[PDB]
Amino acid sequence: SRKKMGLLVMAYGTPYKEEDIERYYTHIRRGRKPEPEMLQDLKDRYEAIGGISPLAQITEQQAHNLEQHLNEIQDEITFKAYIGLKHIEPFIEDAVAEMHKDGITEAVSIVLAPHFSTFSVQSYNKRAKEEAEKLGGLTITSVESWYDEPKFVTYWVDRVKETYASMPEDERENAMLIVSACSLPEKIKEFGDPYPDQLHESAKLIAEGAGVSEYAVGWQSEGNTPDPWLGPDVQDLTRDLFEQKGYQAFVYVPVGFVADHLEVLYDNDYECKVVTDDIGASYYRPEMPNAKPEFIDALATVVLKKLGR
Repeated sequence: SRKKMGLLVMAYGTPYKEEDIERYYTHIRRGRKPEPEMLQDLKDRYEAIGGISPLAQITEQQAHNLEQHLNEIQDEITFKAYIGLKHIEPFIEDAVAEMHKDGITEAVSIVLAPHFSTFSVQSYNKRAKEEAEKLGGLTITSVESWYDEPKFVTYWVDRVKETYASMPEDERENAMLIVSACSLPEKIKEFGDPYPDQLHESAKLIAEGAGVSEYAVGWQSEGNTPDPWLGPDVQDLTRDLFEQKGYQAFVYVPVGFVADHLEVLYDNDYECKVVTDDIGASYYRPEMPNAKPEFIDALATVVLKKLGR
């Protein structure tokens, strides 16, 4: 009695083992293979954050718990998850072709990044649909943004509340909340990309929910191209904020990310930590959503809402 639907879960992608780093970054660098020194630096970074293998496992866990959870909370549809990545197989095109081969005719997609952007989400979505259209007999409704889903906001609000609650009294009264997302070229402003505004909206929502009056918006993990990227970078923001008001503790909420990947374990837990340690403030960075039940339910709701259910 259930209708069969494909669940297309897309993400940036992560290497599966150390030997994948080269091709992973070459693909990210659009064909430019990292020099030996960079390659070694990269390996060291991954090793320092606890190894690579756990990383890719997270996306897989998220896709499968989501699939099982959606299949459990409603009884009209039976979902089958398919992972489509941007920088490593299984690629988006691959995930779609396989859905087509398994007989899927109807699908719903969602990108494992809460804020819409012309650079990523729109691109992932456009590519998934074009492949489908190329194969035929398969349609896809795509979620474009979900940073505003209440369950998702509540997840970060409560993690923030716990973090501040755990702080000493003097730290609780002199802390700064830095909410961030992956940086992108400023040029996206040319198309009226709402990415920046959406991140600011995420920050306002989480801070308001958590009762935090002092907070700021920053960006991190930008790439390296001649064209200016969205700023300020979380590193400069932290030091700048400290130099002007002397906060004793910084709370980092990389709302743009959904799992324990390199951008959070290193770019936050290491790079921002270097700065807070340097200035003498306390470093705090709440648990990322990953595959926790609360997160999965929020995503399930996002998908069901998209389908009018």
